[PDB]
Amino acid sequence: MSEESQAFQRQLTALIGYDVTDVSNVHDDELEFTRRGLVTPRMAEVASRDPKLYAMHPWVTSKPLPEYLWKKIANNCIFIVIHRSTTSQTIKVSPDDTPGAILQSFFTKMEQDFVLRVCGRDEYLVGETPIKNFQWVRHCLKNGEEIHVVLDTPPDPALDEVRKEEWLWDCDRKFRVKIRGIDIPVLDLTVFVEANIQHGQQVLCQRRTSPKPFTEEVLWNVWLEFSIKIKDLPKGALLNLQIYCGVRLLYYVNLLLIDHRFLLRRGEYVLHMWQISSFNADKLTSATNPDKENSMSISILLDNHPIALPKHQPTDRVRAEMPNQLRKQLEAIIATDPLNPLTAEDKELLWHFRYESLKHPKAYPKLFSSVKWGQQEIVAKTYQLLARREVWDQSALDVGLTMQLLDCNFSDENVRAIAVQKLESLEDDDVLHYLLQLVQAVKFEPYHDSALARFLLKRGLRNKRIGHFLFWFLRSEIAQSRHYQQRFAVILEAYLRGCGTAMLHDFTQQVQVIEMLQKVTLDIKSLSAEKYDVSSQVISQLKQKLENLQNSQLPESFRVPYDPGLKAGALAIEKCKVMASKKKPLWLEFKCADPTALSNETIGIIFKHGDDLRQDMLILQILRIMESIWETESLDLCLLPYGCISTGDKIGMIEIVKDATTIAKIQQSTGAFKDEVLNHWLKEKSPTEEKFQAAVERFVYSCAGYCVATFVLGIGDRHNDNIMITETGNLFHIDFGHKERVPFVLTPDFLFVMGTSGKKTSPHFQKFQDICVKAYLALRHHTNLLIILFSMMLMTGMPLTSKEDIEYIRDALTVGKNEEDAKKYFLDQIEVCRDKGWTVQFNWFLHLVL
Ligand SMILES: O=C(Nc1ccncc1)Nc1ccc(-c2nc(N3CCOCC3)c3cnn(C4CCN(C(=O)c5cccnc5)CC4)c3n2)cc1
Repeated sequence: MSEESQAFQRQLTALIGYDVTDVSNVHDDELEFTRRGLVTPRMAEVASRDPKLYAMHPWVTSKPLPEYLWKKIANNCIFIVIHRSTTSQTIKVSPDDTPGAILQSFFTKMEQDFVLRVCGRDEYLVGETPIKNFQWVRHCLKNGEEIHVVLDTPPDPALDEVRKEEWLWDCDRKFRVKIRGIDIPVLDLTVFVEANIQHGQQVLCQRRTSPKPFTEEVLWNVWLEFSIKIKDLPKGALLNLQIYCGVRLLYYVNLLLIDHRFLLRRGEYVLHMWQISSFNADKLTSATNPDKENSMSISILLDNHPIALPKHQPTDRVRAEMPNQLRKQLEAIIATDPLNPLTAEDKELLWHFRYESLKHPKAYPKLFSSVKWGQQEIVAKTYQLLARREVWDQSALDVGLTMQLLDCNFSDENVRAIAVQKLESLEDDDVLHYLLQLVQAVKFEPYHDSALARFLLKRGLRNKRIGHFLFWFLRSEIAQSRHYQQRFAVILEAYLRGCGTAMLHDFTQQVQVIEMLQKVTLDIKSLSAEKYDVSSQVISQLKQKLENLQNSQLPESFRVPYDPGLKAGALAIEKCKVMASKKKPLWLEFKCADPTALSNETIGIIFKHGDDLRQDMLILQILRIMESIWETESLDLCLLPYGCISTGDKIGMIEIVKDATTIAKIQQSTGAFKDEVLNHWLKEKSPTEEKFQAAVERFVYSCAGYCVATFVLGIGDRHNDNIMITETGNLFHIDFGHKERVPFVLTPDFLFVMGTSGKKTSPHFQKFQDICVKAYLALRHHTNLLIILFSMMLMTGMPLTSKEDIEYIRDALTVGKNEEDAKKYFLDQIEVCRDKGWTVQFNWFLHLVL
C-alpha cells in the first residue's frame, strides 16, 4: 500500500538525484508546501492532454517555409517513400498535403489505423499539419535527403498511463533583526556583518555592524534597526546577510521576510552560508548551505498575533495632455537598450507619467524598474496599473521583452506573471528554443512555487519532447548546483509524476546507462596522467570494461539524451577509443536499435569528465536561436550546434558529428602552417569536382555564420585545435570552456579556399563579405533579445560577475548606429584578421612556453 509508494518514491528519488523528502536542510515548509501546490496544474494537464498525439508528439511548426527551402521545391512536389515490410513506393505529394490526406491517396494508389512513422527514429508524421510544416521534413530538405517512412501501428496510449497520486499590514514599527553571532569551524583579521534588505537586486535599506576580531566564534548581540517600516516590506523582500573581511565579500545567505503563507518572518534562525571562491544568481538563493560540518553559520532573531500580508484587491480615469519635449524624453528612454542604466530622473519621469508609458509594452522593463518598492503606497499604485493591461494583453508576443521581466531585476510576482502570460502563446517549437533559459530563469524567482515553474511544468507534460529536455536541463542543475537543487528537484518530481509510465521506463534506462558510463571514464582517467598520452594497456582495459558492461549491464537499448528520437543499442567496441585530450574523454559508438534504420552510420557519443558542460549548453542553445533568426530573414549559415547535454557533476555527453576532422590535425599532416592544405583536403574528400564545389559553399556559409556568432558572444579568438570541419565543407567550433587579439578565426587557410592571398579578392570572398553583413545586421534587429540572453547566461552559467562584462555585447552589436556605420565596423573587423594572418595562430602554440 504505502509500500508501493515508498518503492515509487524510491524510483523517483533515483531518477532525480535528490531526495525530496529530506528536511535536514530547511527552516520552513515551503519546499513541501510547494510539492503540494503543484499537484493541481499537473493533474490539469495530464487531464487535458490528448492521448494519441501525446504518444506521437508530432514535432511541427506554424512558421513559413523559408525562401531557401522553397528553392528545393521541385515544382510543388515533395517525394515521400513508404515501406511496409520489404516494400517501398515513392509518392508525389503537395507541400500543403496532410498526413491523413496522404494515406488516403496511398490506399487508393495501392484499417484506417496506420501512422507514418519515420525510418530509424521514434518520430511521427501525424496530425492536421501540412507536411511542409513538420520539422523532420523541413530537415530532410535542408539536408537534401530522402523522406523515408514506415507505415505501421499507432503506439498504445495505455503506455502513457499515469499512476493515480495519493495525497496585518499596518504595523508601523521600523523592522529590526538581531545579529547574535557567527560560528565557523576552521577559520587573524577583522570582520563585520552586513544586513541588506533586497528586492530584485536593489537594496531598500542597509545597516552594517561593529567590526571585530576574526575568531572561530564572534558575538555581537546587536539589535539592528533599518530605516524601513514593517508596512513597506514588499512581498518577496529578502533579508540578505553578508560577511566582509579586512575589504572583501566572503560569505552570504538569504531569508525571505514574507513567507509563502504571506506571514512575516518571526524568530530564531541558524543559517548556514555559502562561501565565495558583481552579480550572480547563486547570490539570490533562499537556500542554506547543507554542509553543516564545515560552513560558516549565523544566528539571528526576528521579534515581530502574527503579522501577515494581504493579497491586494482591485479598486482614476482622468486624462491630461503631455508636453512635447517630455514625450520626446519618454520615447527616447523607452527606445534605449536593456543595459542602459536609468538615471533617477528618467525614473521619476517614467513613474510620473506611468499611464502614458503603459501604452508601449517596450517600456515595461524600464518602468517596473522605476518603482519604489520600499513604499507600500507606491507598490499598490503599481498593482492598480497592471490592472489596466489592455495593451499588454493585446500586444504581439515579444520574447526579448518577456525575458527581461523574468531576469534578476524583477522580483515581484505580479510583474513576472504578466511576462509568463505572454509565454503561453508560444507553440512548442519555440518553447524548445528557450527552455534552457526559462529553466535558468527560475533562479531569479523568490519563491519555489512560481508561475514560471508552473509553465515549464504545464508545457513539458503536454508535449513529450520538451518533457525529455526539461528532465535533463533540470537534472543537470540538481546535480551540480547546491544553491538550487532543492527547488528544481521539487519541480522535476512534479513532472515525473505526470509524464506517463512510458517515459519513466525510458528515463530509467538513460540514467542507468549514463550512470555506468560515468564509472568507466573515471576509472580510465585515473591511469593516465594529465601529462601522459594514450597507452595500449589502456585501450585493452577500455574494451575490457565495455566488453564487460556490454556482456551484462547495459540494457538492449536507450534513448539519446541530446536527440531523443534516436534509440541507441549495442556498443561498437571496436570503434570506441579514449581520446588524446588531457581530461581523457571517451569516444564511443553504438548501433541503432531501430531495425528500420536506413544507414549503418553509428550513433557517436563523447562522454567527457573534468569540466562543467552547462556552459557548452548555454552557448549552443543561443546559436540555435541565431539560426531561427536567420530563418526569419531567409538565411542559412549551416551551423552545427551539436547536441551536448550535462548529466551530473562536471560530466556529460556530446554528439559526434560524422566524418569531421579538426583543422589542426589537418595541418599537422615547431608550429608552422601552410595555406593549400585547406583545398587539398577538400578536393581529396570530394570524389567529384562537383561535390567539391558544393563543399566550398558550406564553407563560405558555415565559416561566415560561425564568425558573426563568435564575434557577438565574444568568443571569436580560438585556436584551430578547436575548429573542425566535416568532409562535406561544413565548418564549426567545439569545446566551449571560453597578447595580440583576433576578433575571430579567419586564418589565411580559409581565405585560400575562398581563393585569395595577402591582399586580394574573389567571387567567393566578396560573397562572404556579402553574407556576413546580411547575417550580422539580421541579428542587430534582435539586439534586445540577445542582450538579455547573454546577460542571463553569465549570471546563471559563468561564475559573469561584472556588469562591464556585458557592456561588451552592447558594443559588439554596436547599438545606436545605422545599418551602414555597422556594415563598415564589421567589414573593418573582417580585415583585422587579414592584417594578422597566423601571428595569433602561431602564438597559441608558442604560448606553451610562457
Ligand atoms: O570541454 C568542453 N566543455 C567545457 C565546459 C566547461 N568548462 C570547460 C570545458 N567541451 C567539449 C570539449 C571538446 C569537444 C570535442 N568534440 C569533438 N567532437 C567530435 C565531432 O563531433 C563534435 C564533437 C572532438 C573531436 N576531437 N576533439 C578533440 C580531442 C582532444 N584534442 C586533441 O587531442 C588534439 C590536440 C591537437 C590537435 N588535434 C587534436 C582536440 C580535438 C573533440 N573535442 C567537445 C566538447
